Amino acid sequence: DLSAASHRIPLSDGNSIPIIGLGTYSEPKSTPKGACATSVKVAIDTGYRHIDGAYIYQNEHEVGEAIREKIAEGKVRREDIFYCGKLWATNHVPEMVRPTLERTLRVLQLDYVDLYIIHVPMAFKPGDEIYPRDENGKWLYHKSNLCATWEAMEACKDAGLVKSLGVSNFNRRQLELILNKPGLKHKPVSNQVECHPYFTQPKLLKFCQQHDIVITAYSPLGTSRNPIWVNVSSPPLLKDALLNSLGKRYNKTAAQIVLRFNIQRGVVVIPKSFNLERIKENFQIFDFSLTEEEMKDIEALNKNVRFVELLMWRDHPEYPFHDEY
Ligand SMILES: NC(=O)c1ccc[n+]([C@@H]2O[C@H](COP(=O)([O-])OP(=O)(O)OC[C@H]3O[C@@H](n4cnc5c(N)ncnc54)[C@H](OP(=O)(O)O)[C@@H]3O)[C@@H](O)[C@H]2O)c1
Ligand SMILES: C[C@]12CCC(=O)C[C@H]1CC[C@@H]1[C@@H]2CC[C@]2(C)[C@@H](O)CC[C@@H]12
Ligand SMILES: [Cl-]
Repeated sequence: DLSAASHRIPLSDGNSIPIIGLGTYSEPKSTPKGACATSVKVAIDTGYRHIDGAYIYQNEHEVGEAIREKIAEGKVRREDIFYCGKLWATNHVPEMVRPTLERTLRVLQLDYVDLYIIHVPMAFKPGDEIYPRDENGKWLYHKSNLCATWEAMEACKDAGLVKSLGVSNFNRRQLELILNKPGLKHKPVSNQVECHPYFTQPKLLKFCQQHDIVITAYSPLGTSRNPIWVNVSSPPLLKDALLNSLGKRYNKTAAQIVLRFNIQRGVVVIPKSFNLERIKENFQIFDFSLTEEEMKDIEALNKNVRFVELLMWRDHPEYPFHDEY
């Protein structure tokens, strides 16, 4: 059972993961310096013990600053904090995996990360640009070799630089490539994908559960709805009539309802907020439960439409979203 003080759930490698974490992606341009550090500190003060981040979010040094400050003052021990980092598309070449993880460790100034995941199954041209596009606009797709990339990840765990290994934005067959790998040492313990009531991931969740893989729900609140990259065709998730009606019943916000929905069914949620009140609000989800009837009803909101389509990359051979799941 889950509580504010104790809400870690088992991973297949004997480790465990806090079922709620703080997401840390924020638009580099429109975000004040220090905002991420401040939020991570508030989150830890609030009770979060899981932070989701990525070097390419450009604020990993702020995440590290915050975690180390809280450890230094004795708010938490290192082992009490769960940090997930991500290997980006430009860094899939096996020889680059360990140096890329080591960079993140040096940025955080920590000895290990709790979880390290392949960010997308698509490889891009290695280089100083995380989004490689030629003069004419065309994205530069390096050939993907997921099993080889995974082998390089496994070696990182063998070296003790990371406790658990996972993936993100992987479809069922991409998960199969790895699960069926000849001589596999460490299976993925987690797949981080878009998940929330408008895109509930019914099949992928069942598939993962059968293979003892935990789903981490990114954009669990339906995203910030930034037009530049979000599919704003769907109505804003938080304005949903049913989610709002249930909020009233429990004296909770729509956001609190949607978070409770996913964690109640064993899905890890990583809502992002850099706002003091909302950081606290998102954590207050252990003092009520939804009925099965309500869960069913929230499930039924599924639109099978993604806020996060990444269409500009739909031409890459490993684009994950062509398949049904
Ligand atoms: N693996 C991947 O490919 C991938 C992709 C996307 C995201 N992620 C991860 O998942 C994290 C969360 O997903 P996300 O950032 O895209 O979107 P999200 O967590 O679903 O929602 C973020 C938006 O909701 C607002 N918000 C937060 N709490 C709220 C509340 N209680 N009421 C109303 N609004 C609220 C935030 O604004 P404020 O900050 O002002 O509160 C922000 O604009 C990301 O930060 C990142 O760590 C991973
Ligand atoms: C979706 C997403 C995917 C990759 C990531 O980690 C961040 C996220 C939000 C920012 C997006 C990016 C894909 C590429 C862009 C759409 C860039 O072209 C401008 C903003 C970028
Ligand atoms: Cl990276």
